[PDB]
Amino acid sequence: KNPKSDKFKVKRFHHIEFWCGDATNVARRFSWGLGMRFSAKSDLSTGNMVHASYLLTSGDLRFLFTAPYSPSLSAGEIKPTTTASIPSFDHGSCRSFFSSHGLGVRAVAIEVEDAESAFSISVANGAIPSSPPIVLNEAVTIAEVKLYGDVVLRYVSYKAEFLPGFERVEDASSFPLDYGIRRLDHAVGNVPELGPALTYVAGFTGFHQFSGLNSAVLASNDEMVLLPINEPVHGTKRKSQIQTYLEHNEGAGLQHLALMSEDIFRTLREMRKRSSIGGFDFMPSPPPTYYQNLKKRVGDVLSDDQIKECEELGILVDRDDQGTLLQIFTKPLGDRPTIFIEIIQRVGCMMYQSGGCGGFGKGNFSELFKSIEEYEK
Amino acid sequence: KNPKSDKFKVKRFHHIEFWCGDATNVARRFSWGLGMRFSAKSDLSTGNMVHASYLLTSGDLRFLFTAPYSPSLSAGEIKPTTTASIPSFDHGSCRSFFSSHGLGVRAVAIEVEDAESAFSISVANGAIPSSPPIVLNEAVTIAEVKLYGDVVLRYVSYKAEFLPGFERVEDASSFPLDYGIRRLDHAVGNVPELGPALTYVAGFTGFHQFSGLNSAVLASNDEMVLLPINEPVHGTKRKSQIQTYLEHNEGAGLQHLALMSEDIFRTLREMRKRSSIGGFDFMPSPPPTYYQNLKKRVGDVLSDDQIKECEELGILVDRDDQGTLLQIFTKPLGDRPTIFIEIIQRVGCMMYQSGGCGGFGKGNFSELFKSIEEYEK
Ligand SMILES: CC(C)=CCN1C(=O)CSc2ccc(C(=O)C3=C(O)CCCC3=O)cc21
Ligand SMILES: CC(C)=CCN1C(=O)CSc2ccc(C(=O)C3=C(O)CCCC3=O)cc21
Ligand SMILES: [Co+2]
Ligand SMILES: [Co+2]
Repeated sequence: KNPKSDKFKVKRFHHIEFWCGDATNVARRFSWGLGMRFSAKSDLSTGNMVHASYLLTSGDLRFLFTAPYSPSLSAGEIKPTTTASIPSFDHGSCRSFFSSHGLGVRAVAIEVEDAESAFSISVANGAIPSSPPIVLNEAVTIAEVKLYGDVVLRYVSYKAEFLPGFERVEDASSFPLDYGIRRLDHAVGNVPELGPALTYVAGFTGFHQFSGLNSAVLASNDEMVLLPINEPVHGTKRKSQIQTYLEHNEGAGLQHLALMSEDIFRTLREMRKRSSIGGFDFMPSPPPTYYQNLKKRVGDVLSDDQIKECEELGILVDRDDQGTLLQIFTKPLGDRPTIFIEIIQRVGCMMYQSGGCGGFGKGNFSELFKSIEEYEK
Repeated sequence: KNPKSDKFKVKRFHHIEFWCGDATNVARRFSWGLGMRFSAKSDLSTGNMVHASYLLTSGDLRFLFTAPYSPSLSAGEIKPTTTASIPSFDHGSCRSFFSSHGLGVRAVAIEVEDAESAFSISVANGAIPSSPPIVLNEAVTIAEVKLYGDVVLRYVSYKAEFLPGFERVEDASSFPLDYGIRRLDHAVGNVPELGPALTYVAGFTGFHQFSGLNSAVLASNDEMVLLPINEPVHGTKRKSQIQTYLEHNEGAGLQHLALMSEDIFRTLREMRKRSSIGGFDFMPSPPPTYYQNLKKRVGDVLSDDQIKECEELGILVDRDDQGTLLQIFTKPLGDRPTIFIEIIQRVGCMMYQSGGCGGFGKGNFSELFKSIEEYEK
């Protein structure tokens, strides 16, 4: 049952904004390691005395990296006169956020028909306001509400590139890197209690519901905005990875971004080539027993040679009644064992492909326990 | 005149420690962009609950990158029980430092015969103490005094790899990157007033003295520890780049690290190939007039083909009475227009090569003004 109960018209994931200590170095690392392109900037060179913000792009995926300058550069300004390109920015909030959680996602940003209506409707249905609707250069409206922890859901709407006050970087400083990543598939939040977190977000949005954790997934009408949310399952054998997150993150926050790749084989080859020269490390591979068993589960979908490629790259494979999902997980993206990244590609549900085709991999919890189980042998 | 008036036995530059928001991402960026090797770590995986520290190595050059974890991980510890591998570390100091100056150098570290004697003698000659002498695992003594701003001069001495509590990373996570950089040549500080800064550092060390600034250089007995210090020259046409530093840095701090390369041509080729894919940008090239004139200044030293290579890479060339210096400068290393890096190679003063052979490039201020001067033409 898809009740399509959204309370305002949501379109797509628009961007993810990281709050940094130093935006430059995270942006350069992420660019090289994910093959994302340096496409826009707002900083000193464009007259922003408040924050440094650098946008990376791959396909439809937009990663924004932001850090505060010294307040002494903008102590004279007031909000009416600000040189900030992003009006919700605040030195104190950014410094507090970062020193509390370390590097991670401040904003999950979705495009909507009308940011102002979306904010108003959201607040009227219980959303905590974070930044009111502000209109940028008669062209873009942006507003923010609290999602979970210090992560805000940012609404973005356009009259008719990224934001006013941002510049395009010309092709010379912009190396056309591309490892095949094309859009944001879903963003996952870790929370102390699932129940209330769900009730809060589905309450103001209208989104419907799509070892060591329970998890539910909230989705927009066409199910292209997918927001899973985890809670820890306490008391079990191995410590819950969700609780580990909450302890190292200092509370709730975004756990991982799933990035869709048009060719997860090329993406993972390119990313793995670069792991140890500035890129991202991947999580430990599953035992070969997992790939032996892959023929039984997915034989009618991937050839032996394709499945062979999966085991070279450590790619995981799940499937449900509608479709089949390929996935792999990076090790943490920075100092703390908190936020990480998933690479996914989905096979099926063709009509365009329906969002979430094949699920999110919960079968792979089971397939991995049993995987080692025989591997031990 | 070299009075060799050091007050304690100094050996070599030992390492440079960056204080980060996120040590991982700076360390990965610096590794790829400078071709430095991931050689040691102290962090959660080695039982440090206090800070994350990652050591990069190229030749004798050691870059250390450190960031604080959440205090909630070590709130139970006290200094006697600390899991920190670096005893001078302090969450509050690191967070304060970084939120004040942004990414930059916390510690210029030199090896000495006896860190404790060096600290004691230094304090008795006016040094401000920052961290007392602490002995690590009956093997290493480390102590810190204030150098300028929030930059400390760290003394390091060994009974007989980097530090106790650090692990070597095994060759698999350690890609043997190498672009030819071999040791730290000098570290330069920007200060509001040169006079008092000089008097303070030469006072406690015994080091002797070797447009828009005045600058003097302090040096150890064998002149292998070189510590230049700049002050702004106010009132001139173009704004002083030193004052710009002080305003964006929130006061005094380290301006640049000069890294000696055994083959500055290979280094700069490798670095430039990577500028726009995660590496470092370089400062604007000088006009060809500069390279036309190079034959007149340095014709008896570099061939036409070698000089040709210089103009491909934007390498600058200076020389004094003793030797000849090749140099180039990176754009800032992070968000703020503060700290940058110089690549140098020195020709001459062979006896081993004497430190500082050929100077530091002050002639190149003159050669560049006159360079454009005709270039404009
Ligand atoms: C990297 C770490 C520490 C854990 C991640 N992880 C694995 O390591 C191997 S199995 C695995 C299977 C699925 C997922 C996943 O993406 C998902 C959730 O689990 C909740 C529902 C929504 C959702 O998106 C993550 C997995
Ligand atoms: C990148 C920026 C903004 C300025 C740097 N710079 C140039 O840009 C071109 S000329 C130039 C020549 C020499 C030096 C230098 O290294 C030096 C000092 O100046 C003081 C004495 C000690 C010392 O080490 C730096 C230069
Ligand atoms: Co997922
Ligand atoms: Co220099």
